[PDB]
Amino acid sequence: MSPNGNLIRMLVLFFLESELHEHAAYLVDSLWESSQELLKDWECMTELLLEEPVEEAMSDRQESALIELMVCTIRQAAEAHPPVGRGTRVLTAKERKTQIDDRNKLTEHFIITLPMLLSKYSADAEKVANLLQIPQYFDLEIYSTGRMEKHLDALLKQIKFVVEKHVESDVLEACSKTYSILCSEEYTIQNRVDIARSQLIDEFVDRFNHSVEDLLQEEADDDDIYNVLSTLKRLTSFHNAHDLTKWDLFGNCYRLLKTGIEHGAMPEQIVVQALQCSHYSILWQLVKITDGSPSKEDLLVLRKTVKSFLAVCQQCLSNVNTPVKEQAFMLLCDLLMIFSHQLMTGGREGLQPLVFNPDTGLQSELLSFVMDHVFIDQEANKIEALHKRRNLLAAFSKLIIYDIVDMHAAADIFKHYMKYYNDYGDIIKETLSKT
Ligand SMILES: CCNc1ccc(C)nn1
Repeated sequence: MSPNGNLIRMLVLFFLESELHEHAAYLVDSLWESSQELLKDWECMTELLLEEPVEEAMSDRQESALIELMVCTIRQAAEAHPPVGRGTRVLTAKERKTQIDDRNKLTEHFIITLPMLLSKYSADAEKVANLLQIPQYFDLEIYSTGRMEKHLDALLKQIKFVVEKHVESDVLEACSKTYSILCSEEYTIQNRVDIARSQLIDEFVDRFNHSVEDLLQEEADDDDIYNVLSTLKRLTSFHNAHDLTKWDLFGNCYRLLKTGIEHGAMPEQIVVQALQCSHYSILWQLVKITDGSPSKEDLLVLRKTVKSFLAVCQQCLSNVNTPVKEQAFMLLCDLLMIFSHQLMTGGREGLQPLVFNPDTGLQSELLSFVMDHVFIDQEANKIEALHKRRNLLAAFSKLIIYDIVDMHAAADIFKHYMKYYNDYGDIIKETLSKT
């Protein structure tokens, strides 16, 4: 009760104070043979997190660590295997028996307790996003079984708060994922979640729409700009895993982008999101068209939409802010690959009118960006920034393989930049091989 609360308080301390375990997931996994009993005392943990002290309280760091540790114990119990990175699969009867029993325990528990955790920590983005990893492990059918409808409502109340309080992409994307989870994994609860969601959305589309109108008609306020971005972010995060086509978001994003080119002064993060949102509208419009049995005009209305958006992305290469360019670029290398001739794979030759081949002028800018923004001259930010430029290239590389840009102009740029490996490589190799 408090004997395990002593052991768990000091386990959080051994994690933080010693750099002997860098990743919580690996620490948990290592103790899991010898200390399963302790690590699945979820009541003990939620207690520590929710109670008020007698003496000695928990510090904001140790609170965070406990939550991260907790989530890893929840995962290891649900999945019944070591975390990704320590893997190697077949269970014994008693192991399989334990898996079910644990899954039941944490579900019943966290259904009750996760809304309370979210409530208490509703403004701590790292913490909130870490807690919202939990419902993916739920035995979701228990929302009927325990007559537990009361706490499904409660989680949904708290998710609605979180999305209303926050703009960080980790938190929002955590909320969206959690909705998808709660939706199409049980009919019993589906209709209930569907409503809280499409209300959540409605309240944000109306807010965004008024903000979009506010911004464009106005000289524009720091608020008019806050309002557009803040709402758009929420909707874009969600638009990835949720089909928001019924609200014509593409139209207003398209205006926002058009204003940013025309008059040249749209704030960078509005432009980036406006793009990403538009792209997700386009993917989802496509998906309904593949799976449906679409007409001549259906295709042609999507075509006009796609060509207007490829145009915007191209023009957005010329935006001063390099984040915009990379987004613009990313979407070009996605879309030119998506609406390539591979769109007539799998007996889908109805889709010919949706195919696009990029023009010379465009291809020359898709080459330009690589010389300008993959291949560049000069802590933690740079190992990260590199993997992105890697991705930008790998995304461009796909276009080159299937001859969607000029493969020869590309490899000429690869020549120009690999020069010193081809002029002095052997020499640098054998030198380094004797030291
Ligand atoms: C037209 C409404 N927008 C405004 C005005 C003034 C301030 C400070 N903020 N926002």
